[PDB]
Amino acid sequence: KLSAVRIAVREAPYRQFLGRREPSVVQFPPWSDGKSLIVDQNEFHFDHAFPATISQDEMYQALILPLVDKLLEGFQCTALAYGQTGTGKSYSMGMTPPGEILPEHLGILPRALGDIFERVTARQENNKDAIQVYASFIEIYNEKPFDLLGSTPHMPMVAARCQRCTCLPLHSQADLHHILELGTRNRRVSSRSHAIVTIHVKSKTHHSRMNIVDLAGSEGVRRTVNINLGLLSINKVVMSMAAGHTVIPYRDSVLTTVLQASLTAQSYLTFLACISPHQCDLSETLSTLRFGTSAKAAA
Ligand SMILES: Nc1ncnc2c1ncn2[C@@H]1O[C@H](COP(=O)(O)OP(=O)(O)NP(=O)(O)O)[C@@H](O)[C@H]1O
Ligand SMILES: [Mg+2]
Repeated sequence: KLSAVRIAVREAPYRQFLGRREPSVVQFPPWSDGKSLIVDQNEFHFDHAFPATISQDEMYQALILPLVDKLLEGFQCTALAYGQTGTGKSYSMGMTPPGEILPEHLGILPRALGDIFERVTARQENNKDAIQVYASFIEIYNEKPFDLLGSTPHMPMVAARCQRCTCLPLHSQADLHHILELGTRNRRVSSRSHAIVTIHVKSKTHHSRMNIVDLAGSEGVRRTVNINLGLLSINKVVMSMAAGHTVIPYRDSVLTTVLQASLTAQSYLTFLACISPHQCDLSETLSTLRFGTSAKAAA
């Protein structure tokens, strides 16, 4: 069983057009209490309903900071962003080289690394068992994993090598930029792909990890088990290992295969659904909000 599965939704900013910025199709009622949102007369209830006005910092301290504590205690954690293309999934997870953006725009990734490094260094006040931080960067393109940090980022990995990909040591949270830069210049991107940057925290006898998952939004237009294979697999997993058991379908997809060591008992899984405020994307927003409902239900 998974220690906890949380669902969060973040409304994308409304792009003004010729100075005019129309109202969002997404609504947050006075009783939302930071957990519910109304769309198309449908009110969805989640653990976190963030309006486009929320800042990176506020979204991080509420949604991720908690997980950092769990990671340092030794638990496996995973934060996954999914949703329609252009809704700020990449922006929110912080997949772009930090030194290239402004502080108030930094995403989860660098913010989490700052807290991890701060608390780990906080253990120097009482220098005890040595600790080491690592980072791995994996890309998924056409149901095939690619180690963007190795010397063969062009060669598709195997089911075994996946949980063995290269882990580069991090002495300072500032080493992040390097890792992200190298990975970007090694990725394949069909022309759309998923990314997984895992922050590893290891001791002489323990290995905990925090997976930052940045799913790509579908490419093109859709016709007027019908979405991301990975998404379906995670729910199928959570549900499976959530009553009986006995063979968890980690092999149903590369995503659940790569995150197999994290999608275990007492681990943590958090979804961050990104939706568009535009009306022309209603069909997409509802589909995205409904999956999250399924995910929640899977318990
Ligand atoms: N809250 C925000 N504040 C300021 N800019 C934002 C915000 N959210 C989204 N953007 C901008 O919107 C653009 C797209 O963000 P992005 O994360 O790449 O969408 P995306 O979901 O990753 N697209 P895709 O990879 O095809 O699914 C970038 O310029 C972001 O900086
Ligand atoms: Mg992206």
